[PDB]
Amino acid sequence: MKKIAIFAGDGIGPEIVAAARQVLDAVDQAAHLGLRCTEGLVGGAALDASDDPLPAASLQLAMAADAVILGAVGGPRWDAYPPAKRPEQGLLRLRKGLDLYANLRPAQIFPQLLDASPLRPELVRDVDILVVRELTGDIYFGQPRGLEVIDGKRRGFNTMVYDEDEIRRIAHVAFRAAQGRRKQLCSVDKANVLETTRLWREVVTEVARDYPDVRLSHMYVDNAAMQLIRAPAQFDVLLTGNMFGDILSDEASQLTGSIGMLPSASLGEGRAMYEPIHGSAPDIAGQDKANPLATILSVAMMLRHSLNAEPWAQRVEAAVQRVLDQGLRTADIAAPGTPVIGTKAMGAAVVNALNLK
Amino acid sequence: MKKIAIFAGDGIGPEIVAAARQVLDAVDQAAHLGLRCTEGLVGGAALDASDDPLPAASLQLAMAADAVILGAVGGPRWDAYPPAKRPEQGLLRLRKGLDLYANLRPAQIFPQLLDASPLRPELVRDVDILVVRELTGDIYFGQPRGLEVIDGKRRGFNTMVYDEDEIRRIAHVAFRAAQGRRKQLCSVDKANVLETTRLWREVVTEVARDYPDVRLSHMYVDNAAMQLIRAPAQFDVLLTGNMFGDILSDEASQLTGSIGMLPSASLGEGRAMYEPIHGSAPDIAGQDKANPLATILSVAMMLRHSLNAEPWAQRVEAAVQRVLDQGLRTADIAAPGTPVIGTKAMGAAVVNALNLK
Ligand SMILES: CC(C)[C@H](C(=O)O)[C@@H](O)C(=O)O
Ligand SMILES: CC(C)[C@H](C(=O)O)[C@@H](O)C(=O)O
Ligand SMILES: [Mg+2]
Ligand SMILES: [Mg+2]
Repeated sequence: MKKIAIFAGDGIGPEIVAAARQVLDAVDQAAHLGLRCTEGLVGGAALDASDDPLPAASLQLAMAADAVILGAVGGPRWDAYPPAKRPEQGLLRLRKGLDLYANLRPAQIFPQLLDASPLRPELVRDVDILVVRELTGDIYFGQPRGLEVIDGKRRGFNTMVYDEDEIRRIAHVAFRAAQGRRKQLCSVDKANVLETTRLWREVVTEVARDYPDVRLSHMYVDNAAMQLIRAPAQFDVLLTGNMFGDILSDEASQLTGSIGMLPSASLGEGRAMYEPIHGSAPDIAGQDKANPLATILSVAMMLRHSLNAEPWAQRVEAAVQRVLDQGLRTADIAAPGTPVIGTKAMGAAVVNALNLK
Repeated sequence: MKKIAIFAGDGIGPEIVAAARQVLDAVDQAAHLGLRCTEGLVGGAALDASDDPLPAASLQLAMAADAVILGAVGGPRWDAYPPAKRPEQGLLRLRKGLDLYANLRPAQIFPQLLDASPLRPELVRDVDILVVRELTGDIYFGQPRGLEVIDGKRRGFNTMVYDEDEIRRIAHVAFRAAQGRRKQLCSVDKANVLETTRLWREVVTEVARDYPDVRLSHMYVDNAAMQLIRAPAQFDVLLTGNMFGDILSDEASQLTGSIGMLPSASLGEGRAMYEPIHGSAPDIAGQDKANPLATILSVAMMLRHSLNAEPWAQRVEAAVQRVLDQGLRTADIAAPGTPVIGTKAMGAAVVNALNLK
């Protein structure tokens, strides 16, 4: 029996999770996984009920689970709150608390959604990239950090740090991912300015000896920002830190064109959290407009990386393709004047497209 | 009388500065500017001569000058050199030595060079962005930093840091730049995760009160990486830090399509350095192939920002446009099967296109 902790969150979080839960419950019944799901509050929903973005109870729930599903966190409703109590702090505490250091963000375009891409057609025709971003270390969690007043002058500071063990584990994930893809890994750094990232380059080069079958390349983060646009098809697996991964992942996501179709996995030792990478989009919250396909595709990642159900992870991914083939579109992926369906209907549509006996 | 310190550097640097020199000399003579130019060593050229990327002599020449011109620094030739002596250290030490805190990198696309752009023509057609990047602070120059061993494990660290004065001065340049443009300023940070960048947002918000004519908006760095390609025309002046500015400016450069056309200005109090932003292109170094136009346009920025020769800055800029209308193209900006001219010829073409006598 597998325990799944659910943290819908803020904005469109609740509705996109409900839609994806339809699909999840469907696969569970068909496959007989015997999953037990529990719901906990996170982000702004948690602040509203407990004045804390990740209550202790919510944290223990996640710790006690095998897989974690999160909808979204964030919204201007909580700006009046202190920085340490902001909605995304709960997300950061989940990642850090569960030590989910391997963030996997696959970037590819659905053939029926190619026109949504900002780049010229011929460039992004075959963009299939996997950003493997380190999630629990770096400047994000480095100490010391903070704001201070030195001689009447405000000074802000943050510490970027990584030790050889943190770099080695994320590298193994990226190298193993490359082997199961096109055998190409690009480690991104700023080794000629930032010493932390030079150690990053050195340790990845050492681990590269363990994967003679993969072609390793190093690239500076600024140059990588140009290459993603200039020739995206050159990338297979892109490895980088927390900070650089945050930026380059969003860049990779935009060039696919449809952010509401992009899933993600955050893996650690014996745990994992799955969430869409599109945010809480507050302005459409509760309007049944949100695209749940990214959350649904994240469930497919969970079936694969956490529930030992590859055949079913594929069937979920196939149903999503099927829904698109049959012309079903949510507002974000539909052309002007073209028919559009809501969050609820899109969920029930994938369940049907599952062609369950 | 004004002094100009010239540092050609490595790779294509010597040839692109010579072409640019043809233009500077043509303008100096015609305008009667009375400029005193001196040449120094920087980067690998300085290493080969002094085993130091920025010898004390080079620093004093630059410190004595009114304006500095730099071609390019870097190359695999100096990989055998210790991290502290790599060619790029000379560049950083110049920016820091002369306290050139305001980096200006205008991202515009030339009408006849629109086909080089990677974005869908309708998006890029009207791109007119100016990236104002803080150049002397941030994690780039933050202390402490280094590589150590704790309990037998390697640890890499760097310090990101900014005080209110550092932010106030770069904010002023950006707000002022925006006034003379579309009066729209976008400040990029990661205020929800990094405290240094939250102070950045706060101080910028403070200085914004001095510029009621310019509209200020804040955006997270990851979102900016998306917004640049999704809808580049939304940006006028984009203000951000050293590291973020490093990544975002390169992304903005790529969407214009032709990196060989982009100029830059690093301004400080009474000092200024001008360099292109394409790198040393070691592979074509010394083949008279390099596009000298970015450097020429950098000289144009110098006429405007240092030599107080705005009308002559415009004429150089007008001459570069004329050359393109004439259909003159170096390899990098030439369509396949189109006539291609060398570095030297392209420089002469601009001087001729100045229509002097
Ligand atoms: C919301 C924020 C704290 C988070 C991050 O910076 O990692 C987000 O931008 C992401 O990439 O998932
Ligand atoms: C070479 C490097 C130190 C420098 C920087 O990172 O600022 C360069 O990439 C640039 O953009 O001028
Ligand atoms: Mg992000
Ligand atoms: Mg750069």
